[PDB]
Amino acid sequence: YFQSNALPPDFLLDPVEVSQQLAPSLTELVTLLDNARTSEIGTQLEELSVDYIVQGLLQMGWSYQPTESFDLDAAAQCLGVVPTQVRLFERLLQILAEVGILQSNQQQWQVQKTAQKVNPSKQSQSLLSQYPDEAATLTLLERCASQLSGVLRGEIDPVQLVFPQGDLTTATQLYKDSAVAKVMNTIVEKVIMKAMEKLPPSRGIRLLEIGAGTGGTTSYILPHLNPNQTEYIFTDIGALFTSKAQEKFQDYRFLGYQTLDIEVDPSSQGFESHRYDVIIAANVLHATTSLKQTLSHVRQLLAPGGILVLYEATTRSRWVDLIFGLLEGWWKFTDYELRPDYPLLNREQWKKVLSETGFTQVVTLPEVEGMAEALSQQTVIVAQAAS
Ligand SMILES: Nc1ncnc2c1ncn2[C@@H]1O[C@H](CSCC[C@H](N)C(=O)O)[C@@H](O)[C@H]1O
Repeated sequence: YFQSNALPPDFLLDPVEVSQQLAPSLTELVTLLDNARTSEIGTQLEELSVDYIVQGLLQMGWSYQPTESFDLDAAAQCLGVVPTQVRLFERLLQILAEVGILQSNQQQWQVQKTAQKVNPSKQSQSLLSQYPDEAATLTLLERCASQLSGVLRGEIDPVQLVFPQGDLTTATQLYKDSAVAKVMNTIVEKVIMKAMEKLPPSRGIRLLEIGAGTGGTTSYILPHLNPNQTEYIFTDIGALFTSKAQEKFQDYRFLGYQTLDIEVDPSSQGFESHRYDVIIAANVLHATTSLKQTLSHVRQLLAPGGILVLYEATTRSRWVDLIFGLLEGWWKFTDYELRPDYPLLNREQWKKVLSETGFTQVVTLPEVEGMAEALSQQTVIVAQAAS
C-alpha cells in the first residue's frame, strides 16, 4: 500500500493517456453543441460589434470622409483617445478595415466608405429575443461597448464595466454557461478526474487554480473532488474575486483561498515550489506581458510529472475585443517575436511555447471531426511537467 508521499506523483495518468480514454466521451459531448445556432450567433455578434465601434467613433466626433488619410496618433488626439487606450483604438480601426470601411497602408489610414446609421442597442435587444441563451454575452457586450467612447476617453475605468464590485458574475456566466463554455468546462473536469483515478488511498492530491475569477471553471470541478484526499487552492490576482468565490463555495471545506500574481515568482507570494499536482488556468495566462515568463512561473509550481490544464480562446473575436479588450491585461503583451499584435495564441503556438517552457505530452481538446467551428475557436490544453 504505502509508498513515500515525498516522492513525485508518479500515479498521475499521462495527458495523452487521459485524452485517449476520454475520447469516446468527447465525441458525444461535442455533438450536444448546436452547429448552426452557435455559428449563427457568433457571426451576428461580430456584425453587431462593428455597429458599436462606429457608434462609439461618431460619439467622439469622427468626421473623416472617403479618400481622406489620417495618422493613427493624430486621429487619437483628435477624438480624445487617452494615451493608454490607443492600442485598443488601433484594433478598432483594424476591425473597420476587415469589413472594408477603412484601409491601411504604412501606419496611415484612409477612409473607404462612409459608415451608415447604427442603433446597436436596438439590434442587441432583437438578438436577445432571438437568442435568450446568450443573454450574458449580449448584456455584457452592451454594458461595455455602448460605453466605448467613455472608455477610449478615459472617463470610465473599464474594470467598473467588466468587473464592478456589485457584479463580478456577469463576466463569469460568459465563461461558465455559454453553450461553448459548457462543453469546454466539462472537458476540464473530465480531464482532471481521469488524470487522478489512480491516486493511492495513502496520498492526497493538491490542485491549484490560477486566475479563477469567481469560479466559472471551478464550479465544474469541485462536485467531483474527494474532500478527504484533496486540497484545492483557489487563487486570483484580485481579492474581490477570492472573496466572492469563498461565499459561493463555503460548504466545500477542502478549499484554500489565496492571491497569486502569475507574472511574479509564486514562491515570493507564499506558494511552495514544485509541490502542486494539478494546475488549472482557465482564460488567464494570455493576459500577461510575457508568455514565456508566465509559463515558467506556472512550471515552477508543478510537481515533477504534474499536470497543467489550460482553457484558452484561440482566435480573434471582435465582440471579445469590446469586453476584455478594454482591460489592461489584453494589451500587456510585450513578447512580440511570439505575439505581434494580439494577446492570444492558436493551438499550434500554444504547443510550441509549452514545449519551450519545460512541458511535454501536450494535448489540445477537443479534436473531433465534424465538430462545430466554434469548438475550434477555443481549446483545453493538457500538458505534463517534464521531469
Ligand atoms: N497576472 C495575473 N495573475 C493571476 N490572475 C490574473 C492575472 N491577471 C488577471 N488575472 C485574473 O484572471 C481572471 C480572468 S476572468 C477569470 C476566468 C475564470 N477562470 C472564470 O472562469 O471565472 C480575472 O479574474 C483576473 O483577476
